[PDB]
Amino acid sequence: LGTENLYNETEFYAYHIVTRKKMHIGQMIPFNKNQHNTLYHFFFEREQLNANGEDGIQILNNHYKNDELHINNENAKVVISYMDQTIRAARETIVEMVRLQEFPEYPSRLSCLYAAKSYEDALKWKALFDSYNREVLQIVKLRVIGSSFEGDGNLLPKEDGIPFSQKIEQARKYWKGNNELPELLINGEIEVVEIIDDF
Amino acid sequence: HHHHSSGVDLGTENLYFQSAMNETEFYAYHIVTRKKMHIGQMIPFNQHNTLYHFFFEREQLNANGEDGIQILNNHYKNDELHINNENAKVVISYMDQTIRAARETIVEMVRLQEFPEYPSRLSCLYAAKSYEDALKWKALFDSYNREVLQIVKLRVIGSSFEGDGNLLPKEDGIPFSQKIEQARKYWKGNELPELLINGEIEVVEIIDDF
Repeated sequence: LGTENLYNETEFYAYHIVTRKKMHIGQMIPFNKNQHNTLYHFFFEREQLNANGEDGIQILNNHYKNDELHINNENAKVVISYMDQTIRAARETIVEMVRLQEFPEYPSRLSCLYAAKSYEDALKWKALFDSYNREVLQIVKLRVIGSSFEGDGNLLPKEDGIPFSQKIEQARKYWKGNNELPELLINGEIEVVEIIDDF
Repeated sequence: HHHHSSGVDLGTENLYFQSAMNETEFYAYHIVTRKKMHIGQMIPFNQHNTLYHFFFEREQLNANGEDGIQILNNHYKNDELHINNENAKVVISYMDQTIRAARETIVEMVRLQEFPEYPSRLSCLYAAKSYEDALKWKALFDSYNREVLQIVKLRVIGSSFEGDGNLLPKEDGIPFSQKIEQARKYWKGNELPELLINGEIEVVEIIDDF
């Protein structure tokens, strides 16, 4: 009392497959202050341009003439890559917008670590990475003080050209939840408490 | 989050005690292009607007029922993308609408993040601050071959935001993170203002029938 600053986050374990760089026990991974993740940098920050510094939109409009669109080589490559990146960025933007509207309590897919609910689940995820030839360095146990969301990636909007309003319905179903094999979103303060296996 | 309850409401045992301190009442000016309005007409704003419908709901497919993305992918072969006629028109209109929908989605997301109090561009009505401003918007509409049927005076009970549209993300292919920065500038944004208005809207005067 007579005081000024007088004034949701739980403690739990999760399992994480390391691919990028090896983690050590006691390592902190902060997603408590809206830090951007690798997924954000990849779909929101990077871009591809042709040799003249033009992006997909610029190239498409430069070439649309006589109601015909004839693009080749690097120009076609830049247009397609631009479309693939942007539809994927739109996906994350729509999903994030839906979370802010109706599910503000869950971690953002743009500001979280991706993990599994159990070791068994981590092993199943590992089996999928392997069948895809995705290098796995470790499987690690994390202690979290923050929040999580168990999601079904299958429920996310697709990389198709359907109307945004239909993509919004899909994001809504994603956030409502499934069952299958969950992708856990986690945020807050994350500590590596154990290296289960070091491949 | 927390909100202040009025002393007057304490002790009552009703559930819906919402409402007032945040309402404004003001006049605005509106360019009518869709259908003529009349004196004393009321408009309601949890509702999507025409911009949401045209950018988010509407779509154009080819004769085979394919959207712009499917057409793009199924024509990208051995380093060539050769599209003709209706297929080309569909891809172009798809890209056109989609970069606009993306702009509106990014701007809405940022509004939700930082300015949740302002009206949404996806449900609001658009207005001019003064009759003088409405006239300049009108000349702009005439230049771009979109006929204005009326300039009407509105009385609003609700809220508004005075925005500078030049600050919105553009219809170009820059990275979304840069479009997000632009959306922040927009919502902060100190020209010829475009007012966003929501709440209870009433036509109190038809200044111009054209």
